[PDB]
Amino acid sequence: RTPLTAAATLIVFCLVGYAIMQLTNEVRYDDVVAALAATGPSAILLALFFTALSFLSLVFYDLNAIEYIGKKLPFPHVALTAFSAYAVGNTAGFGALSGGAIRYRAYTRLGLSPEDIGRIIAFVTLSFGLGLAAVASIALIIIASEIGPLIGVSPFLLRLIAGSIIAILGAVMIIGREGRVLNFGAVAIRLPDSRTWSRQFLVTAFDIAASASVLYVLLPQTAIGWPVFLAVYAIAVGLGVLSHVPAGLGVFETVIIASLGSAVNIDAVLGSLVLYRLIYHVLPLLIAVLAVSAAELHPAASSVRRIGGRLMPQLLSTLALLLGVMLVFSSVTPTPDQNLEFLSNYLPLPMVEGAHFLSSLLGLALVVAARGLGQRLDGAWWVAVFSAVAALTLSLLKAIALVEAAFLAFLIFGLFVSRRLFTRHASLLNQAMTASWLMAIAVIVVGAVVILLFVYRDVEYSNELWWQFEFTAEAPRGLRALLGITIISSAIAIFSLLRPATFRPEPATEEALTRAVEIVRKQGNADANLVRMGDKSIMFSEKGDAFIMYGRQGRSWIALFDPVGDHGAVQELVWRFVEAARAAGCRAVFYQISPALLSHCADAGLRAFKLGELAVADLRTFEMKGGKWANLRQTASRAQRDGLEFAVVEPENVPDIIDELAAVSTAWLEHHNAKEKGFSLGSFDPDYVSAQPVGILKKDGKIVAFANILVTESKEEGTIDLMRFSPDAPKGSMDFLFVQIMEYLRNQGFTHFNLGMAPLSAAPVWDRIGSTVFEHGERFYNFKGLRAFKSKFHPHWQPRYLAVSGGGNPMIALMDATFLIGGGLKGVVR
Amino acid sequence: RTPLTAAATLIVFCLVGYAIMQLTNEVRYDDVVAALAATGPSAILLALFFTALSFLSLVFYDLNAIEYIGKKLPFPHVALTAFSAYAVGNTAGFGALSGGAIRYRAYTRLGLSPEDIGRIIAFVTLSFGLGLAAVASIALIIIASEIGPLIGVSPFLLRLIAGSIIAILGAVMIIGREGRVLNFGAVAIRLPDSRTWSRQFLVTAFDIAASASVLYVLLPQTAIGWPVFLAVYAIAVGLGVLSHVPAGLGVFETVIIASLGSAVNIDAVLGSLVLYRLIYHVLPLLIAVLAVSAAELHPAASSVRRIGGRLMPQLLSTLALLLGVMLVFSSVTPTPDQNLEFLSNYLPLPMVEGAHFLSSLLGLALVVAARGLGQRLDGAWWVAVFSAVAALTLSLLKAIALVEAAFLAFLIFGLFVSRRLFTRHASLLNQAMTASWLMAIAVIVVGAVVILLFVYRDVEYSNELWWQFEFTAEAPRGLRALLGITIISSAIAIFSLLRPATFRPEPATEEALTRAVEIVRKQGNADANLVRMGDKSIMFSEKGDAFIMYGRQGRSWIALFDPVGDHGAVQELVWRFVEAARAAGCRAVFYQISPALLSHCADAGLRAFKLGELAVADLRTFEMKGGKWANLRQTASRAQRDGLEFAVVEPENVPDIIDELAAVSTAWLEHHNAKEKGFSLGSFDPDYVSAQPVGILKKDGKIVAFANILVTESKEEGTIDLMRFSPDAPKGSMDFLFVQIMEYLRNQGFTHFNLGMAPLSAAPVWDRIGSTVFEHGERFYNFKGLRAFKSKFHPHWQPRYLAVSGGGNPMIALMDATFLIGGGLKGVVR
Ligand SMILES: CCCCCCCC/C=C/CCCCCCCC(=O)O[C@H](COC(=O)CCCCCCCCCCCCCCC)COP(=O)(O)OC[C@H](O)COC(=O)[C@@H](N)CCCCN
Ligand SMILES: CCCCCCCC/C=C/CCCCCCCC(=O)O[C@H](COC(=O)CCCCCCCCCCCCCCC)COP(=O)(O)OC[C@H](O)COC(=O)[C@@H](N)CCCCN
Ligand SMILES: CCCCCCCC/C=C/CCCCCCCC(=O)O[C@H](COC(=O)CCCCCCCCCCCCCCC)COP(=O)(O)OC[C@@H](O)CO
Ligand SMILES: CCCCCCCC/C=C/CCCCCCCC(=O)O[C@H](COC(=O)CCCCCCCCCCCCCCC)COP(=O)(O)OC[C@@H](O)CO
Repeated sequence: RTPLTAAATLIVFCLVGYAIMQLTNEVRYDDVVAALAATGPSAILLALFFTALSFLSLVFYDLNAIEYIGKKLPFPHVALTAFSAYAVGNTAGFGALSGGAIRYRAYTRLGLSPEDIGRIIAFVTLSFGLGLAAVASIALIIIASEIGPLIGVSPFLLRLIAGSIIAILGAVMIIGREGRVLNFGAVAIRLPDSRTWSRQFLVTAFDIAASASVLYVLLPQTAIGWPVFLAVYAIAVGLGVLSHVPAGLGVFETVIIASLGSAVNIDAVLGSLVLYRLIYHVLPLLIAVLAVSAAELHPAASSVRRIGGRLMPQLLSTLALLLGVMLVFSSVTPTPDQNLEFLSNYLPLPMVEGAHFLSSLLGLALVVAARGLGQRLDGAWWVAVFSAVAALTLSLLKAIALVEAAFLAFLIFGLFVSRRLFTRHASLLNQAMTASWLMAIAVIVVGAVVILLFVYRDVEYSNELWWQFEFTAEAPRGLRALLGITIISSAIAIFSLLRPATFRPEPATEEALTRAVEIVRKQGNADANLVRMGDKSIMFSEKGDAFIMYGRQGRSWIALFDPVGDHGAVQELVWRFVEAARAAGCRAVFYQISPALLSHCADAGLRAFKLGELAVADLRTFEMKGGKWANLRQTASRAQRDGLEFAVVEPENVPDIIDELAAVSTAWLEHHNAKEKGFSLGSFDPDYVSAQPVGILKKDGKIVAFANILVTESKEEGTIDLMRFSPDAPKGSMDFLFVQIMEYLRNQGFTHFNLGMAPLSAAPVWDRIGSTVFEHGERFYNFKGLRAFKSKFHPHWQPRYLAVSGGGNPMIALMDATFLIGGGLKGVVR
Repeated sequence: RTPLTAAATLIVFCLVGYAIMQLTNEVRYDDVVAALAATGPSAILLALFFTALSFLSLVFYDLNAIEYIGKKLPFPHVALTAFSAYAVGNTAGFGALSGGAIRYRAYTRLGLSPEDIGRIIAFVTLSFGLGLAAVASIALIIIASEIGPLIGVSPFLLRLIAGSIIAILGAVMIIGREGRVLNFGAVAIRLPDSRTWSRQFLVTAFDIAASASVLYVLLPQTAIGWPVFLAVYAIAVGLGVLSHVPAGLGVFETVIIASLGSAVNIDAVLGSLVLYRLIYHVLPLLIAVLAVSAAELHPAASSVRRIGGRLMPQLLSTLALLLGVMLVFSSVTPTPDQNLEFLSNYLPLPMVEGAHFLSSLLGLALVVAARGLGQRLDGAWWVAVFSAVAALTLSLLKAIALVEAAFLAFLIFGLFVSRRLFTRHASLLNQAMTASWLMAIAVIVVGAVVILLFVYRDVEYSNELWWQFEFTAEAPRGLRALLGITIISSAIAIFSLLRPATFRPEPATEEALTRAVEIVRKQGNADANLVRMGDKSIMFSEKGDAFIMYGRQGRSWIALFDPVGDHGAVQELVWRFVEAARAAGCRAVFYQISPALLSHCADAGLRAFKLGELAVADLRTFEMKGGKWANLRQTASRAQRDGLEFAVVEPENVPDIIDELAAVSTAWLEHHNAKEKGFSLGSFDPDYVSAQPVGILKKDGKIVAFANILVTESKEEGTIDLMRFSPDAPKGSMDFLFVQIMEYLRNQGFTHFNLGMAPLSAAPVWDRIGSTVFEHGERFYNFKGLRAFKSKFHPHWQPRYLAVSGGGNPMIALMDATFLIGGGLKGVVR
């Protein structure tokens, strides 16, 4: 579960913290600084070059995935999207700052379908996963004789564990030949063709080589050699990824330091590690921001503008989070003694103490503003701008910190250039925090503790340090800043955990229900009539000419069947639902949304998973006397041979047949050995059945079947909700009932008839959802005819999606939806 | 040219001989023997394993090529063919012992078309070529810092030359994207898709790794390391391939010894090199032979049998050539002193001297028998069997050489098991020798000189050595054997160069011409009537009911349009032509053969290149009054509007219109500004025109066009040879002439009409032929209508091929064919 996973990552981070403090026992901060200064222009330029090559390779990851799904897209646009996904992903990788999240947001604007985008994401991660495994294992079998003495392991046992991984990968590839599906439980993996996976391997290998080469050109030494370096680099990168620490922050450095810490000077390895994290992590993100900001300030400009407007908040969230990390770490790190005596000869002592504490606290403020910046909040924007401008001013006062001032100025440039993208008036503090963002805050605080304990390893701790206030008392100043961020972070965690949610949402007021029904009547969507059940909460647009109907179940808010009413109010209502859901500490879920609402949902930060398809029949060319629908015609005659009669009972006369309808309804319930549903399906509640016309089927002067008919005043679409038959209803009864309802609808002048949802009839490279959605579709979408039955009317198949807010697991949202339908709230009952 | 290339390879071999004798200045044969004995079972077993892996990889080369051409073939059969191609190819690679030659012979039986097989061969060689380049260059850029000090070159300049090759390969790949054709003169290269070339790269890389690993596990050392070893191995393998020495015999060992000869003991490197050549070269060939022989002695047995019966002579040619090399080298190598004193205590001195000299000479006899074994000669078989049985007996007498006896026994097993495959009674000595086989003999003799000079480096040369005869005088014995093989080899070269050819072949005797024409009349092929021209030599089958007609031009014998007559005599005649062509010192060429003769031609050792297609019209459903041929019908009416008249003049009345035909013929010649042709095309010779019926076209009571009609008594097919029009012949004249000839043929009861050759309307990965054939087709196949004109009659397009014996260049055969047609012999003229 989400909290258990995060706590495991934190335990791993704290152990690798113990390790790195042990491994760097005889290294001091000044050695590391001297090492950073020793690095030549040549080494830096080569590192920039290899960073560039890595990022070109990664673009090819995404182009390959698009060729595999067979959906050509423009290179400028793919390139920008992939660059943005890997910048953000390599630096962070927790919810909404993942590569997957960047890919879903960018590619929805480029017009890939949610399953397209889901398959792309499965391709790119499995590629990286099996590729990294392969590269590592192959390298380790080749250089076991060289890496063994380095790490103090038998070159025989390495060659065994290396070779064993090679065997298992080989076995997977051979068992998964010709798209055979390998099931590791709920996970179903189908690998691609040998040719696809061969080109991808070469790109994964190029990229891993280029990145390793970045770190290699930065480390001065002649004792390891690129092949051994590549193996250790690959294993470090893989272990970091498995650890689930953001960027593999300690895991990567610990694997590199342990591995190379016999051959190489650990101060030089640490210097190289600092620059590696600057050049490979911090720089491509700065560049992405600068590019998009310059665009918004040429065909190039145009391309960058359209993708960046979409991605700029996630880039700026990641930039804010990095500059927060920077401010916190700089708080626990020593300032040059040159700068302090300059500050000694001008400013007074109390200011340079204040400026320090405050800059530490503004870093934590920037990491909170980062989560907000992701949600495009205006408050988050203001907080972030104030924080950055104050930290710019303050950092020069506390250490003449020109490079920190420069980075903060880049952030203020980007924030001012794209102010328009942050218009959402949801509260930043009220929103709460997720386990992932508490874990990132926790690694930042433990990072700071490790950094202080490394930096001031020599200083002897006294209770006097806490109240020591001198122009050159950096250890005291640092200890105090750390206390600061610790207490404020503990506060944030405590608040997120104890957050109130004002119980559950309110039910459907009598006045409220009427207002929604009137909106339903003068718009096109017939299934919107399900608000009449009164089992769903209603929240209106500000002007009152649109609404969302929704349910409450555990930690999900689940909306039903798109926003309803005036098309102009949809954008606002989608955003308002997701924010209010967030405010109550619940994930937002839209159940069975159309392709028209996918774009608006993607902005709000929701991922859409195809549930099934509606069968919609064009009534304006539904020609029964035509050869195409001859059997539909034939079975009406068969119904006439069985002496079946059809009538539409208008609402005020429904009371006269309620008793007869009630008997048929329960006869059906026990015949199918089933209970009533809710939410997406109506249940036999007299007042609900009484509110709409009923199509009834009669044999020997007795009602044998019925269906409540859902219509609007616009005549754009009709549908049915309940449709039930007595056990004795003759064969063809549905054929007869459906054919007569559609002809009645056809002649009164309705344009379309909705036969309702049918489950799925292309598979991601790796999937955990397919099985889950399939077991749900059959459970709910087969009550009023099978897919084959609906196909006989030659309908348009439009897909419908489950859009879910939290990125944890699509399945958890559908399980809350399953109870809302299966059990759920009782609601209004007569 | 063929001789210049071979002489360049020999100069390279002699220089690398100087080098290897220099590099091994302080190494003695006993050190190398001690090294071979030091090798453990573990190292040998690992080497066998890596040999197995290499050979599995190479099978995937051929499967990949078949997928690229889109022609699925059974894995057992492909696997056996690829194994056989690489065994033979790695060991030899000169004409008929190349991988290409093994592929053309095996895949023709499996039913791939000659262009299929041509594209496969282009795929596999370019794959190996660019792959080896890539592997080498990539390895060299990665380990330049490690290989530099080893070879005494700047790791900077290596990284420059390595990187420059990488750049050029990269540039080729990028310019050749999307099947763009890159022309390096006559050579047109179109690379495959990124995905194909990516999977192939991974196989080439696996194979090169596995082979390198064979040599690596055999060399005892801890000072180089597998990556540096791989780079040096790849460069050695590439240089050997470029040198064109068989197996890269000295080039590979010299590159390996120079490279590793600072770090590794050269005696141990040389021991490792000996075993490498045993395990990677000699063993897979032994195994192939054993497998096929056991097959001919189960579904496995069946598969092996069908492919081996086809390939067994080329395997056994390669085995004989290796055992010849063995006997020669063993002659110049020392025998154990243990064995000689055993021979001292029993046999007398004169026998063990004789046995030595004779075994040397029988090795050279086996290398001559190898060329014969390739041609499936019975004489070659007998010679090879006698040689092997004598050398078995003799080797035990001269050195108790049990392992040599064993290898010779494998050869005698294989020869006896497949005696049936060697039935051709062509003379082995009369056949002569090619430049390639003289070059192989020359490297074998220089190999022997280098080996003797290395083995007896210490011995001080005297004229007394020549006549020293002692049980322990091995250096004398060796010197004498070397003199032996030198004089006998010089004799063979001298004979091959001075070989007589009894001038040129005889022309068509009056009696001979009649006998052929009578054969033509009672068979189906109408174009066989071209023998009547009397410009072509005729050679009959033994029973006299079939014949081949052919021409003589420079160093080619060119047959015309398949063997003619009784189907049963074709196999014998194809073989007889190729042998007699060989006897006269000329390449055999069949010009425009049908698919039915490709199999028989493939056995004889000819490679077929598609020239073009015949347009053959089914006259039994040629319905002019049908809607499908409405315009053909319309233009006959247009001809009637132009007042055109048609008649077939029977042969005895042709003299009455000769003068009128002669005027039309020359009027046509100058109008098209052209001269008469020969060989495949008739020319206006009165006696030739008089021998067959003439279709004539008349306007205003005057002949304006004519065509001689070629028929047989069987009514299976008709065609035309000359078809000529006066400059004033009205538009549609051909349409009219062709339509009337076919209707006349249709009603008299002929089943097919041959419209004649049309040039080509899928490209090898690399080709040198395409341009050449295209310039020839347009030059000769457009005299009696364009391709588009022939398509109007809706014909069957059957391809026709140029099958050429010598593997040097297809183009050289077509140039001799071009003169035979363009100029050629005058022939019989009236
Ligand atoms: C004595 C004992 C000896 C010890 C020695 C043993 C050696 C063992 C060797 C270990 C190698 C392990 C490799 C495992 C790889 C896991 C990766 C994976 O599953 O896919 C990643 C991460 O996926 C996960 O979430 C991990 C799930 C764990 C289950 C799988 C474990 C088995 C190994 C096979 C993997 C199969 C595929 C996984 C299923 C999806 C997803 O990729 P992302 O898009 O997240 O991309 C990653 C980042 O964008 C890049 O990474 C970074 O953070 C960058 N800093 C990297 C820098 C370079 C960028 N060019
Ligand atoms: C100071 C100076 C520093 C010096 C250092 C410089 C380093 C330079 C590096 C050199 C690498 C050169 C690589 C060139 C490769 C040429 C190969 C080629 O063209 O294709 C081979 C041979 O093709 C030829 O006939 C050679 C023609 C030369 C022109 C091309 C030269 C440019 C290089 C690019 C090549 C492009 C492709 C060539 C055009 C067709 C054909 O393959 P085969 O089927 O004959 O297969 C070969 C054998 O079956 C295997 O080889 C053996 O004999 C075995 N013993 C090998 C053992 C392992 C088997 N698994
Ligand atoms: C949850 C998300 C985490 C993602 C993190 C992943 C990536 C890791 C990068 C971190 C922050 C990058 C942004 C910062 C970039 C700016 C870097 C820069 O310019 O250097 C200094 C920044 O302050 C600083 O010393 C800050 C130093 C930042 C670099 C440290 C990288 C750490 C990795 C090394 C291995 C140890 C592992 C740590 C765990 C034990 C300024 O110098 P200046 O002249 O003004 O005066 C000296 C100074 O002491 C004044 O206070
Ligand atoms: C044109 C075509 C050329 C293709 C050639 C490419 C491949 C190269 C293999 C050659 C022949 C392979 C067949 C021979 C396999 C049999 C090998 C074997 O069993 O060993 C001995 C064979 O005799 C021998 O010493 C013969 C030795 C054969 C192995 C030598 C390989 C040479 C390569 C090493 C580097 C130098 C480069 C040479 C150029 C300077 C028998 O021992 P035995 O107990 O009976 O008593 C010792 C003896 O002195 C009795 O006379």
